[PDB]
Amino acid sequence: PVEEYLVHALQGSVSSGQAHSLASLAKTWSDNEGVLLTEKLKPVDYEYREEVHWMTHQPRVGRGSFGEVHRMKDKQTGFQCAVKKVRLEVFRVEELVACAGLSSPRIVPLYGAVREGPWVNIFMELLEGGSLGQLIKQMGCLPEDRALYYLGQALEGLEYLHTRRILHGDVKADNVLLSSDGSRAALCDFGHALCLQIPGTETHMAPEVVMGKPCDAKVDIWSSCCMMLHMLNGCHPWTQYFGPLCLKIASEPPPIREIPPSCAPLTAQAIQEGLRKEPVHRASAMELRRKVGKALQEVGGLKSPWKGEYKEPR
Ligand SMILES: C[C@@](O)(C#Cc1ccc2c(c1)N(c1nc(N)ncc1Cl)CC2)c1nccs1
Repeated sequence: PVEEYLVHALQGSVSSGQAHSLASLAKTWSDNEGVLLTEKLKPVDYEYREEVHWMTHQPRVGRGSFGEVHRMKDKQTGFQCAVKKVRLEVFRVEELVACAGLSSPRIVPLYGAVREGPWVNIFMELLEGGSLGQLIKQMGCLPEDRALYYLGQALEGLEYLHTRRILHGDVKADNVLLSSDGSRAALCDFGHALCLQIPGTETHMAPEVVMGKPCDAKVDIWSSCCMMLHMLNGCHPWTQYFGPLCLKIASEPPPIREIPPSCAPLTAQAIQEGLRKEPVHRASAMELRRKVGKALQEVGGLKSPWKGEYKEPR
């Protein structure tokens, strides 16, 4: 009714506004329009067009699975951030709706979203430490205490999301970004998200996902523990032993055989409680974050350097 009227006032234009206005407009995304949420990205005469009001980094390099994430500059403000390009035809409303208006240290801030032609350009804080995925490739694999430290932070983000009945849907190293000193980790990429009451990465898929069963917040927990194994071992679960990986996840025992023997007992225990095949038996974000918290205390806290020495994968 009035929502109809607000939406009309937003269509056809790029404006500065609040998270709720971006959500409402987003819903119409199944021509240059959208909403910018920070003072640092500013429309000019109803517009925000690539290579006119904003420009991506000089020689076009990119991050993400599809090389779709870029460093960018507002031409007027000079402010630097990041953009994820999503194809309009494939844009999921939920990537913005389950995202806009959140505010947590453990979740990457949304800066706005603008439609231009066949593109939905989603803007966000540029996290300069890169992704946890890049770190793992750089370092070979992570020390136990660093792995726990980041797993806890990811879990705090999941706590925050789960309380709001948002499923992340693709929890993994590649989707955990780091500040420039490595001390702050945050969840990004809500391209797979779903609001509770296009699938994630196959290796990190929970059995109930793979089997087509009913899914809740607990899927994120399983994914996060697969990510933990990725951190410790320097490779995804199921890689070493296995054919289509989605068949083995359903039938086979959880990949707890991949917990390194070197890990401390409570680290091992925690990964096991997050890798229970049945969701009822699997730990919640709150439960697991607490365990992982003491797990990190049990190995003397965070001590190892963020970029220490290389360590060979398994
Ligand atoms: C739009 C969104 O769905 C996203 C995203 C997204 C997806 C993949 C990748 C990134 C980002 N990356 C980075 N992204 C930033 N910002 N800085 C540094 C990096 Cl290395 C690399 C890989 C959002 N996620 C969270 C709030 S909006």
